[PDB]
Amino acid sequence: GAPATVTEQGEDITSKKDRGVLKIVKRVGNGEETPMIGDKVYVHYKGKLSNGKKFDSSHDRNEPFVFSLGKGQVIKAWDIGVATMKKGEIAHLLIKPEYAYGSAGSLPKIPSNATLFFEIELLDFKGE
Ligand SMILES: COc1cc2cc(c1OC)OC[C@H](C)Cn1cc(nn1)CCCOC(=O)[C@@H]1CCCCN1C(=O)[C@H]2C1CCCCC1
Repeated sequence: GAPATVTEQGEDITSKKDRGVLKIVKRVGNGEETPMIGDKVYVHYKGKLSNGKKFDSSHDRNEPFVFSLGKGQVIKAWDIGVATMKKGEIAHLLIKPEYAYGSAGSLPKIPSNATLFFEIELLDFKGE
C-alpha cells in the first residue's frame, strides 16, 4: 500500500536524519514558495494508523483543515512536512511515533508507539 511505498521510496525530511518523517510527493505544486512559521495554512488530508484501525478525513467535513504552521498546533511531523510543501502539492507522509504521539499516545484514539500515515493536499497559505 501507500505506507509501504513511502517506506520504500520516501525522502527523510528530518533534520536528525532518523527516518522519523518520510515523504513522497504525489502531485507537484506551483511556484517556489513554501510556507513560513506563523503562516495560516489550509489543507485537505486523510490520516490513518499505519495498520488502518482509525481513519480521519477533512473531506468528511467538506471543508479545509486550517492551522498556523510551526506553532505545534499539530503533531511535529506536520509542522516539518507541510513546511516542505508547495501550493497545490499533494504529498504522502509516513511518521514514526517520536514525531506524532510518542510513547504516551493519545488514548483511546491513538495507541502508544503508533506509526501514522497521511495524504495531504496543501491548498493555500497566507501570512500571519
Ligand atoms: C489526537 O486527536 C486527534 C487526532 C487526529 C484527529 C482528531 C483528533 O482529535 C482531536 O480529531 C478529528 C476531528 C474530526 C477533526 N480534528 C482534527 C484536529 N482537531 N479536530 C487536530 C487534532 C490534532 O491532530 C494532529 O495533529 C494530526 C494532524 C492534523 C490532522 C489531525 N491529526 C491526527 O493525528 C488525527 C489522527 C490521524 C490518524 C488517525 C486518527 C486521527
